[PDB]
Amino acid sequence: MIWKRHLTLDELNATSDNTMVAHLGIVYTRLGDDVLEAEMPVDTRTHQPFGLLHGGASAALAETLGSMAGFMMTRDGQCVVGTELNATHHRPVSEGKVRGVCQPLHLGRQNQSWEIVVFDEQGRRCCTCRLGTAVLG
Amino acid sequence: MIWKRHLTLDELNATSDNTMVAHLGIVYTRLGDDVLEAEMPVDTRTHQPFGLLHGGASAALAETLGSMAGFMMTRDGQCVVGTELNATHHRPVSEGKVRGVCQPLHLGRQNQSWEIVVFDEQGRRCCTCRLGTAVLG
Ligand SMILES: CC(C)(COP(=O)(O)OP(=O)(O)OC[C@H]1O[C@@H](n2cnc3c(N)ncnc32)[C@H](O)[C@@H]1OP(=O)(O)O)[C@@H](O)C(=O)NCCC(=O)NCCSCC(=O)c1ccc(O)cc1O
Ligand SMILES: CC(C)(COP(=O)(O)OP(=O)(O)OC[C@H]1O[C@@H](n2cnc3c(N)ncnc32)[C@H](O)[C@@H]1OP(=O)(O)O)[C@@H](O)C(=O)NCCC(=O)NCCSCC(=O)c1ccc(O)cc1O
Repeated sequence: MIWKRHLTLDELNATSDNTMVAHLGIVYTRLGDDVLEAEMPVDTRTHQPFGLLHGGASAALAETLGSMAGFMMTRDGQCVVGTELNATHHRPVSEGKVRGVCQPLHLGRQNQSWEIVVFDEQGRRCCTCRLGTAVLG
Repeated sequence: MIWKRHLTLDELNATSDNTMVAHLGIVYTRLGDDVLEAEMPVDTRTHQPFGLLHGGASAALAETLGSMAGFMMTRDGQCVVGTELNATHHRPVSEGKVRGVCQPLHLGRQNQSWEIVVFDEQGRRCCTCRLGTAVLG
């Protein structure tokens, strides 16, 4: 696979401890050869004042996924940090939960780029994001 | 002021009820003639696994501010939605609060562009964001 670090879903959902990831109901749901996935609830934790999925929640979901993916691409003595994020909101989400699908675009030695697409519970694309990360040391 | 809607901090902080805005502990601290500002905690609620401020938290604060600012430029009936978000993470923050400052770059009839700068307690710029919005109809 692509990953340098080999971790289980249980282990991934364990780093979440008392952070924003956990705080937002984000759960890592799949780890494939070259893809990381997570789901996140659409309720009062992730709402904006009109009752729709807060665009900021999709963003945070994307930075989470890209960073964790970045982390699993590093050797034992390295850190990975999100440096650059962008996101396009195509469709509102009023109900259910969303799934984020993160895949590599560029896996460099000093920095990387990740794609994260966010789907609603009908598999409809609602948000496209890209995260650039920095590998340190 | 420039806002179509004459609201108050109290009015603004009331909209946060039962949303992601309240969940992240974000509170609007300044409503100026042409500036909106909110503060957000850097604690477990907004941390990432290294005990630093989660980049997605800064993003969520930015989208909150830009959207709220954008609503306040709408005549009754109209709605405002965030469409494009970008964010550059310049500096880590680990404790205290951060402050988001939102100002208009371009106020058009169907499209708006907002700048949100996020500062740490020393007043250093930690994150720069831009939010595109859509007015309808
Ligand atoms: C590391 C850089 C990218 C480059 O550094 P630069 O170009 O040389 O800039 P300078 O070094 O010259 O000065 C900067 C200041 O920073 C300090 N510092 C210094 N060196 C280092 C270092 N090696 N490492 C760290 N800090 C360093 C110094 O105090 C220095 O201050 P000054 O003394 O100069 O006043 C830097 O811009 C940065 O840390 N951005 C923060 C982005 C961020 O936090 N994003 C969100 C969090 S990560 C994603 C996430 O949420 C996530 C992760 C995992 C997961 O599973 C799930 C998740 O969701
Ligand atoms: C409004 C657009 C910008 C126009 O694009 P377009 O040219 O019209 O494209 P289409 O019409 O062809 O798309 C059609 C499909 O999507 C729909 N559709 C369209 N209009 C509506 C509608 N009014 N209602 C429902 N659906 C609509 C239809 O369902 C339709 O279904 P289909 O027929 O396809 O089956 C659009 O890109 C959009 O809504 N993006 C979502 C952004 C977002 O969710 N941001 C995050 C939340 S807001 C910020 C925030 O967090 C925040 C705010 C305030 C605050 O105080 C604090 C805060 O933090």
